Amino acid sequence: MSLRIGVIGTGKIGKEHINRITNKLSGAEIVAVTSVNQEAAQKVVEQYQLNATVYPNDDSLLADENVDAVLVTSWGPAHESSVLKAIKAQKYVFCEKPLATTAEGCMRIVEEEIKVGKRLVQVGFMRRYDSGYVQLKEALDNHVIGEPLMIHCAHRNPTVGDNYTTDMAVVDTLVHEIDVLHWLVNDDYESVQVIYPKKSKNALPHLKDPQIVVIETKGGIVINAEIYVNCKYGYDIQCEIVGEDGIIKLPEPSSISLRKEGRFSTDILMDWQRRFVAAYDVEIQDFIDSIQKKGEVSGPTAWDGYIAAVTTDACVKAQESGEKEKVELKEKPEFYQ
Amino acid sequence: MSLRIGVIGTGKIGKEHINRITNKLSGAEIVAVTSVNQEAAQKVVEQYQLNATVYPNDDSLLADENVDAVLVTSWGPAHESSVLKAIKAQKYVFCEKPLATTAEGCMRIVEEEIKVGKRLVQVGFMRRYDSGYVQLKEALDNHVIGEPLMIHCAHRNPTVGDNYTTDMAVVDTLVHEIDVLHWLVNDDYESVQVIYPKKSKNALPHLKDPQIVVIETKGGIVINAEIYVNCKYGYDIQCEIVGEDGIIKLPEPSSISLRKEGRFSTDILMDWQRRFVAAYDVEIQDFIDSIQKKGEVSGPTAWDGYIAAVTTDACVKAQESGEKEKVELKEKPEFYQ
Amino acid sequence: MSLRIGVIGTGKIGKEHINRITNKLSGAEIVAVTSVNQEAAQKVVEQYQLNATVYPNDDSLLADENVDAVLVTSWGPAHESSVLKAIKAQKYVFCEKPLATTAEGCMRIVEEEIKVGKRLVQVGFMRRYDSGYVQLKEALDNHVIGEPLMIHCAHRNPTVGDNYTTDMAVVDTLVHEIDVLHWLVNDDYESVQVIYPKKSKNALPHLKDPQIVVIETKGGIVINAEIYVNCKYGYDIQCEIVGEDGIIKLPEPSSISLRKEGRFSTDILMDWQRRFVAAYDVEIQDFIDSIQKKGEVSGPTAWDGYIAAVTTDACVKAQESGEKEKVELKEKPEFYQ
Amino acid sequence: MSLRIGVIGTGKIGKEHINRITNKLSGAEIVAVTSVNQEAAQKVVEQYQLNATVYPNDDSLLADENVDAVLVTSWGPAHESSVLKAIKAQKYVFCEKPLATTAEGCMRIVEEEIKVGKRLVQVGFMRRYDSGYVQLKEALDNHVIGEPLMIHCAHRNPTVGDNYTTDMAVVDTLVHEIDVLHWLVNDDYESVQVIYPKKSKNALPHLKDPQIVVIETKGGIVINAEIYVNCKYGYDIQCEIVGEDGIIKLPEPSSISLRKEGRFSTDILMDWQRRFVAAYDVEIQDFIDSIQKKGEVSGPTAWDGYIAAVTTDACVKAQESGEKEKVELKEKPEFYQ
Repeated sequence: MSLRIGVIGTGKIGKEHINRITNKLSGAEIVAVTSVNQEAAQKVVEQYQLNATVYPNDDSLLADENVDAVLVTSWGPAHESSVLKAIKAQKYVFCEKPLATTAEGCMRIVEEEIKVGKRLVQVGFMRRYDSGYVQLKEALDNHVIGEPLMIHCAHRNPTVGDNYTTDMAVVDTLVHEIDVLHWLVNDDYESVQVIYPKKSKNALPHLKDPQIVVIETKGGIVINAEIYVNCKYGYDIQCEIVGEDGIIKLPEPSSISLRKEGRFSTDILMDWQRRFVAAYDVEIQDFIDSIQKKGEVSGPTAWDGYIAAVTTDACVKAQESGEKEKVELKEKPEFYQ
Repeated sequence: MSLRIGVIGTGKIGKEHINRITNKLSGAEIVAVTSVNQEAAQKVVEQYQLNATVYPNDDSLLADENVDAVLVTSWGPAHESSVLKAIKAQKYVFCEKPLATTAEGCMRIVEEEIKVGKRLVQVGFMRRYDSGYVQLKEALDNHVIGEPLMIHCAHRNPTVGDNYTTDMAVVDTLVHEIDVLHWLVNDDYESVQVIYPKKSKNALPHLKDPQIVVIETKGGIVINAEIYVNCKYGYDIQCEIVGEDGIIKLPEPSSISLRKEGRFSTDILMDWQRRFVAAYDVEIQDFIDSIQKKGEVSGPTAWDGYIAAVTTDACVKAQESGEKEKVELKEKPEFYQ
Repeated sequence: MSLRIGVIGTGKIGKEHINRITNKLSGAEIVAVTSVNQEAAQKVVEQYQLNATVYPNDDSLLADENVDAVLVTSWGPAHESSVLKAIKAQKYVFCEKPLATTAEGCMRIVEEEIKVGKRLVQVGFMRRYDSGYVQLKEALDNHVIGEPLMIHCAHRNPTVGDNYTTDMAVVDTLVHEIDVLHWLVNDDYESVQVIYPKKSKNALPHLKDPQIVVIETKGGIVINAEIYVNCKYGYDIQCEIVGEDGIIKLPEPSSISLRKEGRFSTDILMDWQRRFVAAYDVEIQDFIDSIQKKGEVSGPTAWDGYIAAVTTDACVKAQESGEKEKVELKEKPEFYQ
Repeated sequence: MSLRIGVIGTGKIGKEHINRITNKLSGAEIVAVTSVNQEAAQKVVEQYQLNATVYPNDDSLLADENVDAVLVTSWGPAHESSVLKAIKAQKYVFCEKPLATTAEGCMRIVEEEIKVGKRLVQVGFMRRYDSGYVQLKEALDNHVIGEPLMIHCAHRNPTVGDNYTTDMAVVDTLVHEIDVLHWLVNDDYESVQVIYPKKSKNALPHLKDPQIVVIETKGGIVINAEIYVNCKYGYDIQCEIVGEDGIIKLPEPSSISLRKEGRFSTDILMDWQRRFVAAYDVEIQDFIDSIQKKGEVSGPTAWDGYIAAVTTDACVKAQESGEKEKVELKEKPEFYQ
């Protein structure tokens, strides 16, 4: 029968997930919601015609014996608390980024999870479920190119609003590269360095954009990540892995080609939300399927959330200092292997 | 609540659909099955853990007041009969190719449907739901290239078994091109001609392969379709539309690129079943969603099935005669516009 | 020492060749010119600072003991006469298209050449010297794709002037495809059929454009050639050869790529003169080098000119008749093998 | 009449140039040669059938009143001396890399040239004449992408012999990137940093390979250059320039495409000598044409040679130190603007 899901936080992202589970995916139902604004949570229940109980807070929601699993989609700084509560209630949890606002916060979650003795926590890094990244991973695991030596990647966005700050380039943007790369090559980060090219005319005065982030893994892989969030031409994710004997590269999103007015061309997406639409569906379906069939979650773990937190911290530190900063990671427990 | 679906025919294709609806898609449930082999239908119910009643035939299944819609996935020549029965029972029907074995059979269905006064019948031509074809259609509807003048397409397959005959190149293979093209350019076929290049070493002696089929629409669009089912290199669908002012082309299925041993390359699929995996999901979801929200089906119609039957007939006739054969189509009723 | 070259016809094409030999290529010098307009020939001698004698006609030029070889670049219908005279004077001749205005004219030249006992005549079909076509030829000769079965090609041009007529699509345009294809696959044409799609808005009322020409070779290769001289988007040569075990395709002319304003694109040439600029240089250098080192010419022969004349004739006949027309070719002499 | 050329150094590179001028290009003749091995110089004169005087040294060659210009193609450390002598003899000089073994050596040449008051010296950096780089330059000059902010490039080679050392990655290899990039974006280098990924299994123990070189220009452009001379898959030059509003990228060398055995592919060159074959021809023709028409040389200057020497020095220093090193360049004289 259905995985009974409770949703913590019914803003934009919560609603997207509620719609996804209710109208797109298989094997789950939203049976409980809670939001800080009780009125909005009730509106979401009518909007999506749910047979769902509205709770005033996450504690009461998690005490519902008929809730099997929860989605944490609230205000970012509020995530860690709900994730901890869900773990103590021994219920599966899918948490949108971030897992916690600090490495210490991530560690707290890690510790409680290791206690429980099974995987409850899945973090919403959806790139691992994208078909392009799955293909790169399969090629690497089959040794198509030999040992990875270097990674060249770019995260580009047409324009950002006035609220977007320099730190957000790593904390909100490069965080996705940070999660997916160590997964692809199975190696931990060791150091980071940030280099600023001349500033783009497309960037607001307070914002350092573009940026280059150079990351070295413990095994000696060197990653050059370009971040340019005011590139104007489109939203563009590029990733090239250079191995000893060959090179693999992420594909462009599928597009018909056009020959017109002296150009041969394909489309470039303009909206970041459209780049990984398929991956959001697959990641939640995997959450549901893995729980139903295996009794624990797969996909990005609480430890992956910890790695992201420590690495983003080091990047923001390197943004400020201009020197090479250490990424200091605890040893990966056997629990997460 | 759920669209309650009955499945007529529980062979490979039926089971794929039962799995799709039960484990992948949203808003429907299999509540009834029937197969010629009663024992196999019961096995399918256990296999997929369905809360479903097993019926000895389609009449009794269609008389189940709690069946809202049916899938017809039985032996091809058996389709027409079930489709007719479902229409008379005023229940929605998704029918796998073919709709009927003859144009006359398709017309019978058309006539009964026009009576009912609403769209009950959806035919399983899944290409219309493929994202590449959706993009081509959107470009055409927005007049990106002006009037379509010519279409160059290819349907290639690595190898076929000894059962595959010359007629099957049009009846089983080109039928997909036949459905999607008139849809893309909104024009009816008028004539066809078949040309045989020298025979491939990869083809069995009884089989004429490759083949070229030249189709002219009533508006004067000329289509050159290459069929080569023993091409050895892969399964490959290519489609290029040449308009007055530009040219649009279907993309390759997404693949990472590789630089290795003196070649820069991407993958070509080997299995025809994998080419349109996404489209099968989307087509059935559309069947469900369109019924639930609109009270009738969208997607390929009984008339589209009729167009396919008449056109394939003319192609097989041209295969035999070697001359240009007329495609004689009745006028498209307002019902299907 | 230098190949001493005389030029017959000092219009645009002659001047291009005179410049090429004088200022670009190695091992030849223009030592004689003749034109119908004596005044223009003298102007060309000053313009290019030649140490060259001006003759009133081709007879006197060919009687110059210090002329080793000639270029025939006069008015098309005037070519055959000069080519014949040069052969009788046993001097090497490079002839711009056409070799003669009729198949009979080509045969006259063929007969006289076979007498001489060595290759004097090279015809200006420059595609054979284009690096893309050289690569296709090398792949075929090395059996990369097995037996050629089908060829899909296109010859597209942005727009043509009011003087361009329906026959010119084959006589002036497809003539290049006609020469290069039988060379690539080493097979003779057997029949042709012309099909007219709906007429482009970009074409003048007197002109049938676009056109499709279907050609079958004696070995059973089927060629679908699209001609569209008012395609507006660019000048575009496309050629795809489908073999038993694989497919090879001519590359796009080299262009940097651009990501800008939501498109990823490369350039398409607009001018037909630029498509094969390199090939003109290579073809004349080969004329010079082959003579100097081998004492006879290589490259397209008088027989290749004959094949073109017979085939273009059959195409124009098929343009008019609408039926499949025979290409009736004499047996290729051992001389041209 | 012909540019009369003397060649200093008749080894492999000299002979290639002698062949090029004698048998490929227009408007020049080799009229003098000198080599350390007098016997080999005489052999080269017979080999290429030159009407050329053999001199025992460069002084006597440069004193030949009938030598207009010289090629310096001797042992690298011997270049500077001949270049200086040629300048004092006020004769045009094409010098193969390097112009001199030190920045000081380059400056000596610069000083003497500024005296003469006109451009005599052209340095053999052939990339500037490659059609791909010409296109990138044209796009930049026309502001297609706005201000350049970042450059991502790679110089890859299949394998190197045991003589190839770590310093040679910058001195023999990246020197080409070093010359072409400041030319493309019209900005001077300011600092460099070298980063070593884990060592490739394909590299000999004494060799650090691959390498990443990060270069910042004075205007704030950041260049990430990957050097990998044991990449095994091919010889590969990649160059992507990221501007404020768009991105331009160097094309792949032209290749037919192949669909075969489940892959769609194009060729990658294996030999570094073939990558820029066209550019060598064009660069020498430009040397000849520019002298004949303009009375001075164009193309890469003695100052460009100086920039290369200073930058390569800083790179080798950064290879050793592991820190960011300053590129200290004198002010570009008006003479070279």
